[PDB]
Amino acid sequence: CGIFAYLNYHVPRTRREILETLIKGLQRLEYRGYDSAGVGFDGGNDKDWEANACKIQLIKKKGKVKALDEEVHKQQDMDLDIEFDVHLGIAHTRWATHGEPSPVNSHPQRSDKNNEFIVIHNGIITNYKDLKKFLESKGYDFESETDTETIAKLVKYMYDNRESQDTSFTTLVERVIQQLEGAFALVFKSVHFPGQAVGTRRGSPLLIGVRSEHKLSTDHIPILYRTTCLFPVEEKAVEYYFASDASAVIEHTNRVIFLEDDDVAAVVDGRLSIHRTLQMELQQIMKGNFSSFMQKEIFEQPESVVNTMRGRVNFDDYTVNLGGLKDHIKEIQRCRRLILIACGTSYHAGVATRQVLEELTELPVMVELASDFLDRNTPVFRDDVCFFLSQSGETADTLMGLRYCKERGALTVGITNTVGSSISRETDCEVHINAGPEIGVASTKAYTSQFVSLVMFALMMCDDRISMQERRKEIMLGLKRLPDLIKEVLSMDDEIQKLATELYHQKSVLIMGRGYHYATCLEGALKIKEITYMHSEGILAGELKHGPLALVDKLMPVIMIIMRDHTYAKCQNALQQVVARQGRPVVICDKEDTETIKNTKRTIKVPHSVDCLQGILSVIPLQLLAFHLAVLRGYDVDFPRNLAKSVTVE
Amino acid sequence: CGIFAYLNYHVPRTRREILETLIKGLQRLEYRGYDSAGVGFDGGNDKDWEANACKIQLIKKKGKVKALDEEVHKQQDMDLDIEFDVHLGIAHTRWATHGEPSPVNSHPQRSDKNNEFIVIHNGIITNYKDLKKFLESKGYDFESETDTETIAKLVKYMYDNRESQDTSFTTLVERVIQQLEGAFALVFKSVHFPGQAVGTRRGSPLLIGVRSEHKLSTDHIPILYRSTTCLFPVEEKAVEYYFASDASAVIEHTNRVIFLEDDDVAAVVDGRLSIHRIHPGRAVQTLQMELQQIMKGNFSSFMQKEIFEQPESVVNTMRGRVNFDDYTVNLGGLKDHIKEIQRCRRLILIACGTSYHAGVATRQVLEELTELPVMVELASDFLDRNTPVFRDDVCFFLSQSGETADTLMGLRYCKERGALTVGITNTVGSSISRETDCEVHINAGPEIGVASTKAYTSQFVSLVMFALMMCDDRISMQERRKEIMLGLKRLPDLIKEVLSMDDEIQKLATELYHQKSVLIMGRGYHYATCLEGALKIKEITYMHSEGILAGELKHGPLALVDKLMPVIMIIMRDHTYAKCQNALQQVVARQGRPVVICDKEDTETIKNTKRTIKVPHSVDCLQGILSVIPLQLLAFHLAVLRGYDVDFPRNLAKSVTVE
Ligand SMILES: O=C[C@H](O)[C@@H](O)[C@H](O)[C@H](O)COP(=O)(O)O
Ligand SMILES: O=C[C@H](O)[C@@H](O)[C@H](O)[C@H](O)COP(=O)(O)O
Ligand SMILES: N[C@@H](CCC(=O)O)C(=O)O
Repeated sequence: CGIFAYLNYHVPRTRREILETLIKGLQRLEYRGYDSAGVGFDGGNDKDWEANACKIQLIKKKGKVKALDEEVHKQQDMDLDIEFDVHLGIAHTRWATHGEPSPVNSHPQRSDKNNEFIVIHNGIITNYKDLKKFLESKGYDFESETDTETIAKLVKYMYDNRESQDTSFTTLVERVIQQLEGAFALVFKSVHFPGQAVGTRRGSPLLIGVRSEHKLSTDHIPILYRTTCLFPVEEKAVEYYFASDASAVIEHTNRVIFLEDDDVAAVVDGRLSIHRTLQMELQQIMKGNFSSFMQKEIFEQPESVVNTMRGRVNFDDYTVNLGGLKDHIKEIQRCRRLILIACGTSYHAGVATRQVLEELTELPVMVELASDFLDRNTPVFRDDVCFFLSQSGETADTLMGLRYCKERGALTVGITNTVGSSISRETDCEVHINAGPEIGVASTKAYTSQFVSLVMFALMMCDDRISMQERRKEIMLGLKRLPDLIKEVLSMDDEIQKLATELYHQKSVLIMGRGYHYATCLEGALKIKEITYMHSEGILAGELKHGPLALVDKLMPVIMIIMRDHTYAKCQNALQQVVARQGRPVVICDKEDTETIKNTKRTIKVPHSVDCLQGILSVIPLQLLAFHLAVLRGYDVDFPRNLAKSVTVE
Repeated sequence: CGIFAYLNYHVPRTRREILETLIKGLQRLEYRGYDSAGVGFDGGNDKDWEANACKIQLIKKKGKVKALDEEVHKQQDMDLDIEFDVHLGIAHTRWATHGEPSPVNSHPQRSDKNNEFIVIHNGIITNYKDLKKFLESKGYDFESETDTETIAKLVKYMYDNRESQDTSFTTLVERVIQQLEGAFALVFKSVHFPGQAVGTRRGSPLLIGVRSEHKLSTDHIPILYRSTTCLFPVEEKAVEYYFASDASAVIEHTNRVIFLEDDDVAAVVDGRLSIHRIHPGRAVQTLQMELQQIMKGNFSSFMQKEIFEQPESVVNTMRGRVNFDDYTVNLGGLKDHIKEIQRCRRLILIACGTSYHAGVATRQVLEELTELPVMVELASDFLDRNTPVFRDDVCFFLSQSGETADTLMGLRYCKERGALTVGITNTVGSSISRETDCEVHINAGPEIGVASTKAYTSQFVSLVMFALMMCDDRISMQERRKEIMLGLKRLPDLIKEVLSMDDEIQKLATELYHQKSVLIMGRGYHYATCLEGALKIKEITYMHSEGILAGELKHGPLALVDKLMPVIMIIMRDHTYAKCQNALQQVVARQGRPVVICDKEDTETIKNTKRTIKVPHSVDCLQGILSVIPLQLLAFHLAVLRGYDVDFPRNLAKSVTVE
């Protein structure tokens, strides 16, 4: 889901400049939800913009944002030339996880057939059914099945029973949130409060951008309780940008005000009051010269790996320092167990580093899927160190596992790629993988950056063990050489594309690996599932003989991973078993693995690295393969079907 | 792959009776798989059996045992009526490793063209290359491409180079095994030791059955190192011995067996059984196994039998352990260790395949009732990572066979680090049941089918019973324990209720008959049900079935759902019900039309879902047993519809080395 609104106060914008700003704001947020979209602006065709704020127009349509961009245009009733000196427009892209992604279920919702109050909502109201029966008995009719409509039909109920003729828009919103349960990030608009916007949040992101050629009256808005507002000093020119993400606002200004839970922001008379510089460059959210975000993010891994280690890894003296842990590493080493909790590819990053964490810490290491971790009420203890891997820092199950472990007194550590996220804030300490914004739905650099981050932690946990000095040096030299080796893998892009032309027509593919490459075959199978829609499955190589090997014949595509580590011989037995079953597999192996290369037709030869880093090099070909397969099948790699990025609700 | 030898000592048997006994023995060993079989016995047609001892006859053939039985009676020079007061016959089914299947590569392997020594072998001699070069340099010509022939040629080399004319058959074999490297189970026969047998093993099962109408000298054979120290009938000579690599070949003649251990050399000399080794001893123990337990009966396949007899195998697993009169649990196998176990700080379950799924299926209740960390590891990955293990860990090893290599090596790994080891096995005398500090035999009866059906559900019940032991002193858990135990009391009848829906499963099998993939989705107690169901359909049906954790759909796998991909969802009445419904709304929202396995009374889902398999409600931590059975049957029926032999093992090892 995504939220974006544009409030231009005494900065004249025509109706086309606003609609093109609402759509352009949703395009920056489309990667969070692309099942439907909508916009809410002022209607009417009066040359005097003042006589139009009493008419709200809603243009909602099913599909991505490009389906709404064309629905907004070529309309016969909306004159796009009216100049508005003061105007508020709200927009929203929706991730329809339930029901149909129809225009009636898309946002902004409405409170009646005349649009007196329209709201855009990100989250879930855990008591909308009770609010739907109370509002229906008073005389309100419902049109949609979404839980957002109960917020629109309720802000009007507080307006129809107010005590004074001029109850501020904040008071109406404050009474609403008091009746809403669960999480929500809202942005209201009403004809009765022209140009006024109200932004409240609870368990969901919501910031407010500001731009103005004049000086701002302060840089610390004081929270109020039922010399106070943020506004231009001498003049009135100001532009606000409500949004649930920082990408929809960086293009216009890098000055935002990250709200907090229960903070009811409100723009009145062009002044921002709360009741109760961004460190990002636009180039980071631009595809550049690549045709897709995913392809850029795969080919930027040489850089993102370097950024993850910047200011943390010194190769002249072989020292590792994660500043985020400087005030806890001592207490972390007196703990007795590591628990890694995450979902999806973040969980695979844990599987990919579990062995080296066990090796260098000598502690038990338990890697848990967040959803199952919660279902079982897993035992947690005060001397447990619990890591929570989340590219977004907002994943529902991972965040709930965090609060679960905090309640039991465990030491909590956040491995995130989003500063200010829930997981990064609520953990005792934090490590920011610093991989840059990830716009593609599939995690590519986030995986390898989480990988490297956990290896760097492992290197801190053994920096006082004489017997492990050489092992640490081996690994750090591998990290020094890792960016260049990633480039070597990317230079085989064309070779991967050719092998993809031999598989795009297949329905299934088994990816097999063990040891350090169990995670590789799991993550590779998830990528091929997510963007290619082929039935790809990861199979632990050691488990073939126990049943799954029966599925292999000359028709079943197979990809195997055979690297030069301590499992090489065992991986050769699995390969011999596959061949005996008439399998003709593609083997990802080391360049110097002459034996494997001679006896196998299709081989992807990757350069050798340290055994505990090879997983980074062996997964990249499967990222590229998934990409090429998706292209061959006519799919879009930046907008896979049936889901979006970051699972923040239930 | 299968060994069987029958030694009748002063128990008269005709040649026909001996050969019928050997053939019958191999028939109990076919269920594993094989490519060739053979027998070795005394030739010659002299009416006096004493003179026929210097003529060993061999009949080996590539094919099934039935073809061998036809070749036995199809011998024009052989008289089947000669009566032998003393005779040793050996038989073998082969699973070719070194050398292609053929008569020459079949066992018994001989030491020369006159059959002075013959040997049947299960396993692989790793150093068969070096040994072959040595014996060839001494003047021994080989005729087969098997590693086994080196054993036959080597024992003759020891005989030819013996120091005294009366060196014992044992001493020769001792010198042979001292040069062998690898795994083996061996039975020797020779004209120079008429009527004598020598059996030895290293890393491969070998047992000895005994029968006599006369009292035996002992039930504990003492080991002899290099009249009161061997096993024999006391007042008379008559006795029968049965060497075998699987008790299934012995149980119809006797239930008194001796399980040999690595490097034991058991010898029968003058009808007396001794056990040599370069007060320790081997016990004569009684097996509770019955011939009926390894027969199909009225069922058309072992897979069908073992699925439909699960009401009975569940009861056997609980027999003598769960008291439904005062609701108590007692696992006698743990009596001398339960106190140390409760002072430990972590449970680790280590297994492969379906045994591993049994750990996943009971992890939550073990966590709930023990309140200890519970870690469930795949044995192969457990070894690759060198997982940290400590002296206060309790490590469980789940293995129907008790011989799985990675699980066994995980056991030895954990023993080296001082952990308390517990075996959950279905095979008396197996490696894991022995080497563990204690065990809990699951008592499900033998599993003859290729896939694990009753073994899974009996392991499931066994770990629940252990969980109930670990909390029998907690006041706050008395209610929960009673609930679980009333569920176990009602479980056999609920399994029958599920088996009565077999017709509903067949209908689903015809709907998936033509399908290439199917996603099986579940969470919580039914995560394991997904993994186990998907493995069964992979193993038995050969279609791409995959178990997906329902909570992980939104993180990528949901992209496979459309109007074409078959989906099976498991939704039960437990604390994860609302979350399972949400996963169902996500699947449907993406044009998915899934089959839902749910509770009988879940009226909401039954109306909103077209096809639903409606299983009866049980305790939440027991539902996995009921909801997996429809998936067992589904795999079975799909296979039948597609013309597959469900009792045929398609999983073959690496190719045969031809050299
Ligand atoms: O390709 C991976 C997907 O993007 C998805 O599997 C993702 O990894 C999880 O949803 C966890 O995301 P977070 O790291 O933000 O928690
Ligand atoms: O369908 C299950 C198969 O029979 C297989 O998965 C089995 O579970 C193990 O591979 C063998 O291990 P154990 O003999 O130790 O159980
Ligand atoms: N390795 C021996 C015996 C194999 C077996 O049957 O266990 C052979 O190939 O003949």
